[PDB]
Amino acid sequence: GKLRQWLIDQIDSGKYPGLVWENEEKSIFRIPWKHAGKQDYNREEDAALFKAWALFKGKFREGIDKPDPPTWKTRLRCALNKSNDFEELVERSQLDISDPYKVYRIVPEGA
Amino acid sequence: GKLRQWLIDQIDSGKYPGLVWENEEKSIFRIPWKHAGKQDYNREEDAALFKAWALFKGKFREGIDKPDPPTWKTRLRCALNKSNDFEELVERSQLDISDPYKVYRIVPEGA
DNA sequence: TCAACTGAAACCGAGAAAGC
DNA sequence: AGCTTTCTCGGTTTCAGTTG
Repeated sequence: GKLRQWLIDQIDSGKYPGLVWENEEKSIFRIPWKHAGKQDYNREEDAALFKAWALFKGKFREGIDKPDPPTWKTRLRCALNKSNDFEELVERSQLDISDPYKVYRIVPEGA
Repeated sequence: GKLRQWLIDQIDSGKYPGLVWENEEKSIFRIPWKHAGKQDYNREEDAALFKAWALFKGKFREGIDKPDPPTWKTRLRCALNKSNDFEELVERSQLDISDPYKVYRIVPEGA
């Protein structure tokens, strides 16, 4: 399973604005989640994390495949949904604000 | 897939005035479609089918959610649009009359 | 004026399928 | 094999834009 450490690395990297830890224990984080239809939407910035997952897993090849941010978003979402390593704290997510984000908890390796 | 048999059941039920079959083969039907801004509009009657779909899918809970007929209508419209089981006969729909309705064909499961 | 309405497209959870 | 990520499906939600 690559998702757990890859995502932890992405947050720890500080390369994705808004992809940040919410506590110092590094067990809860925010992941920017902007709807791709908004005017506010900028693919280069708002799709960067989804694309990186597609690039990292080889499901998209720069220069060869047509860019498809909607598909990229679905892949990371479904991976998070089915992952036993991550749990959305849905009551804490902020999808209705100008810079929307979902909140995820990282499950301890024992549960 | 729940919409096809659910809607057939609603028509067959006869509980929704104006929600009726257009032939005896039960392959074409009418769905009352009154604009919610009209004075003629009665929520309890004109939104009953839309509400029933929202209740059936758990998208509206009495005691939890505020009544919102426009959302109920949008939900059923978009589902009909996207479903391969139903096709609007737009030339037969009557949106310009005092009791407006849309006409739908039910596509055979073989197509 | 603005609530309701719209097609199109983006989005969604879940189970099957695919992949390690 | 058993685990993790992806594909498929049947709707749902949101978008800019229109309508009554």
